Amino acid sequence: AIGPVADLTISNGAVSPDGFSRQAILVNDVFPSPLITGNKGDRFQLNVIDNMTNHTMLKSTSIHWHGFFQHGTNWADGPAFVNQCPISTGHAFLYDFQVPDQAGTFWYHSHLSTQYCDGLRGPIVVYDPNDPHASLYDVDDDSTVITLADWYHLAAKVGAPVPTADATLINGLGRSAATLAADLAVITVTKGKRYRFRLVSLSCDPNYTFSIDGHSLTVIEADSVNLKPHTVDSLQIFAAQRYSFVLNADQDVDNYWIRALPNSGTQNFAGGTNSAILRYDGAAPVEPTTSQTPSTNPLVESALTTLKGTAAPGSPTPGGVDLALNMAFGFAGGNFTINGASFTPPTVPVLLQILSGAQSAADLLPAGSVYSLPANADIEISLPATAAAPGFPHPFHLHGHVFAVVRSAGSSTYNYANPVYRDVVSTGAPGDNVTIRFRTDNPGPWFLHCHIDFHLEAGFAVVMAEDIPDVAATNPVPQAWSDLCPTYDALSPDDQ
Ligand SMILES: *[C@@H]1O[C@H](CO)[C@@H](O[C@@H]2O[C@H](CO)[C@@H](O)[C@H](O)[C@H]2NC(C)=O)[C@H](O)[C@H]1NC(C)=O
Ligand SMILES: *[C@@H]1O[C@H](CO)[C@@H](O[C@@H]2O[C@H](CO)[C@@H](O)[C@H](O)[C@H]2NC(C)=O)[C@H](O)[C@H]1NC(C)=O
Ligand SMILES: [Cu+2]
Ligand SMILES: [Cu+2]
Ligand SMILES: [Cu+2]
Ligand SMILES: [Cu+2]
Repeated sequence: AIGPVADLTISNGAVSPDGFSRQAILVNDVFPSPLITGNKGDRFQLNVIDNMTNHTMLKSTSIHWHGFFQHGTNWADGPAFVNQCPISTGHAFLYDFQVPDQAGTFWYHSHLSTQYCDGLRGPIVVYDPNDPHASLYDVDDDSTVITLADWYHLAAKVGAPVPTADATLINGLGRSAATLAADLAVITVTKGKRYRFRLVSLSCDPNYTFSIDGHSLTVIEADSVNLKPHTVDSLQIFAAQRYSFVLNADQDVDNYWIRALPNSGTQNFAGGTNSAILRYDGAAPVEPTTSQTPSTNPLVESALTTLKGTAAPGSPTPGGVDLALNMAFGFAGGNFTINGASFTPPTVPVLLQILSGAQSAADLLPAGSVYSLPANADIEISLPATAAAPGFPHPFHLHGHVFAVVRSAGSSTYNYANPVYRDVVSTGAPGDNVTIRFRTDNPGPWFLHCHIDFHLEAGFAVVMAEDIPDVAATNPVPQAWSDLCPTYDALSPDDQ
């Protein structure tokens, strides 16, 4: 409902999405943050005007447009101290980029520290006027976007380092243990119509097992990649993932519970927690009293495939690529490690280090955390789960790319012929060996990290410095970008 050219003014104020009042982050004076839309191929010009005054939730900011490749615009990707210095308070900064060849469901969020958990995070839809699945539904609009989010009554830097959520929010509304009469979100449908619901996880931490009483869900898109339609009666969505599903509203006129069970915190639906309302036109304005039936056809990621049936890059055998890397997870001194290194943000953003003459992974900071990738090549990365990295299952995200999930969590098999492609994948439980492949078609430094935001904060990330020799020529930067670091570095600490 705004975009693709729009101002996004960021400020602080009180919100009460679960009927408990707390300070948080507002975007264009609202919470939850507003939906942005455009069409396939559009240029997006989003002018981020930072007016925040609260240092505990951070006065500075930086925005990632999650799922967008940013080819030629690596300076606009978002991550603080990888692709830019943060925008300073009392300043604005224009993200100006295009989205060739992409359409689906995305989202934006702060990518500075754990700031998005304090409320800067909203959905984005990029519509396809020739969507291959358009004929499966009648309604696809602002009222078919469903967000899931975790909410905490203490701020990200006020509560525990890995806190437990006080409420799940669905479209920005939900109940906690103490606010059992708080307003629930309502999603309205008309009997006889078919809906493209675009489900996006804005979570900082928990994954949700999502279902709607009485209704099956036909999944047709995962993380902005078109799928062959695949009907399920429930699905598990990890932080930062998206699915589109068609719901055919062909049940009796009634209210039905929409359920989103987290894997930690309150794990039941007593008093309508973890829930929202699917309301048919004509039904009474009351809560559902429908019953959950056991899921006997849950989404299984290894059973999903792309609409085109695209092979994984490379040849069908392990190590069948130009470069194979394994990421060994661990945890010590309160920090996560990958291959023995913990990510600390460097003071010079990784992109600026490359523009300033850094040539190799060994040159780039932080030391031990940066991997050089060859240009125009195929890559395979395995991310084996281990109890040495507490808080599994960890959902890893690769910026600047979609990847083929050749091996999924909970599966023993490898699929090179027709695997799902996506951009956030659960790395599963000890014994799994989640393995992805992608092509280096996009020069620039790109983050690869756990999307549980509290774990990224604790160092659980690396940077893929893809095609270093071509980064500068491929990504010419605007002078407003070049002015971010001197403005930020001049702040005193209390103004950060
Ligand atoms: C800045 O934001 C923080 C975090 O939201 C606010 O922190 C609150 O601090 C009070 C007073 O100490 C506590 O009782 C609350 O529990 C805190 N809230 C949260 C959500 O953790 C702080 O009040 C904000 N500053 C201003 C001026 O509003
Ligand atoms: C996860 O899979 C990776 C990739 O197959 C395994 O690492 C390979 O292990 C074999 C057997 O030691 C070596 O020959 C290769 O050199 C390794 N490849 C890389 C790129 O390092 C890894 O051992 C698997 N981990 C688990 C727990 O199954
Ligand atoms: Cu993200
Ligand atoms: Cu991302
Ligand atoms: Cu994690
Ligand atoms: Cu990221």
